[PDB]
Amino acid sequence: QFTDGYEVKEDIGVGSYSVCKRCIHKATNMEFAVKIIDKSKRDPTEEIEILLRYGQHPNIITLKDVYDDGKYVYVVTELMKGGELLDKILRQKFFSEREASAVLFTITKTVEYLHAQGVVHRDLKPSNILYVDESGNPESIRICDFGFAKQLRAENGLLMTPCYTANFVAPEVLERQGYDAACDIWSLGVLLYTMLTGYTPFANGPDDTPEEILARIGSGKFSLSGGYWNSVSDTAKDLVSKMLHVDPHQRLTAALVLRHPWIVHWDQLPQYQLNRQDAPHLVKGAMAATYSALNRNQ
Ligand code: NA
Repeated sequence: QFTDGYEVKEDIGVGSYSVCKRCIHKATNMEFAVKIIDKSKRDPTEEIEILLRYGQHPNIITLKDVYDDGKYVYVVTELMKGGELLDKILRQKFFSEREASAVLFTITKTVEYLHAQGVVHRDLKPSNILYVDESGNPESIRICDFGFAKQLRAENGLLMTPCYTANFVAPEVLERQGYDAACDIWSLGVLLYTMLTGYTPFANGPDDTPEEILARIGSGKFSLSGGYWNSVSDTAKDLVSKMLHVDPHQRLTAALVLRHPWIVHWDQLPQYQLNRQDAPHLVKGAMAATYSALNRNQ
């Protein structure tokens, strides 16, 4: 009985595992998104649990309804109408470090909360951070698509947070949770770098080979000086270097990013425009190439 309350409209996004469509609440004429998941192909219980427990967060996509007809699950959420966050920011010619810091603060505050509750996102690419409307304010930011996110839990299925470790979680579930959390922050590093300069740290466009992108990621070195960098803060370059650190053990935590002086002293940052490349569509293909390179063993 999804269709008794909602009218289905057009596809927002399709793949081999789930389909996303716009829908209308028949009673109110309010627009929503529905993610329809094939239960035979994939088990959405973890995703739905995560959105129920944590989607009241102001910057996590909010769940509005769930239906299951045995075969499909239908996950109804608020419809993002402001587009992808990085794409809109790359198309604003007068964007400033002060605005970029407010944006990273709002997103990293949300990830700090999720990590502190034992959730890792595991797919935190720019294309999953959207604006819900066009107000342009950090309040309208939403982290989306929790379809690869995992709740930390014990061998006997008990939910755990990383503060209470007095119940047996296997060390290989624990170690992989520390890797997965550090990859959440590395992705916010890839987001910051691109917002500050208008290009991606490890890929120049969609036709970069996966091997040369992974070779750059393994080098643990990237430019933080040059045309688009020369006028940017040292404190911003520091943050970026420490978010993109090649060893996850030395990479910053969300907690440590929020204590960084580039986030803490936002009022000491430039309000004038950054100096950036203007190629948002090329960055979309470079971003897709990068995550394609990393996820090839998925
Ligand atoms: Na929310």
